[PDB]
Amino acid sequence: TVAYIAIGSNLASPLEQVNAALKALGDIPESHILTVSSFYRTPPLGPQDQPDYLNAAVALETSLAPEELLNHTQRIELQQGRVRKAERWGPRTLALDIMLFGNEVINTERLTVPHYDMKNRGFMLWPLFEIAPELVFPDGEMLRQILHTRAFDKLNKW
Ligand SMILES: [Cl-]
Repeated sequence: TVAYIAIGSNLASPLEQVNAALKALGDIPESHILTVSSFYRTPPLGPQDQPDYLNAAVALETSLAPEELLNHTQRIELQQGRVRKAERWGPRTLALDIMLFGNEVINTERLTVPHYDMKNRGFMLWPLFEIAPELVFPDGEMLRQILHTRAFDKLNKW
């Protein structure tokens, strides 16, 4: 099954973090990376005196069950990133999100796929569109139609 995974880092110096994350994704058993999007840049949320986000999408071929893949993305998040000590409930430094898992729809305590908000997020949709322009969501909606109708601004490359 092809899983699509979003990578997002908010480190002031995110490159090695993202490259290490890609290495780790490629080390996941029963899986291999099919392709990786370009690296994109998005602005911080709220105050602008914060670091930009580095965003990318990864297509991963896997024979793991969705929850098993989640185990690995969670592990990689723990091993390669951290919480902010002042805002521990907040976002981690490295985020790996399973955007799509084949054509599967999943709604469990641990896992919701497709990612619940991805259709509203250009920073997820554009890198995905670079590596899977013909993608159709499980509900039948076309990625091309979402980007076109909703008129997202494009993202700058990292
Ligand atoms: Cl869907």
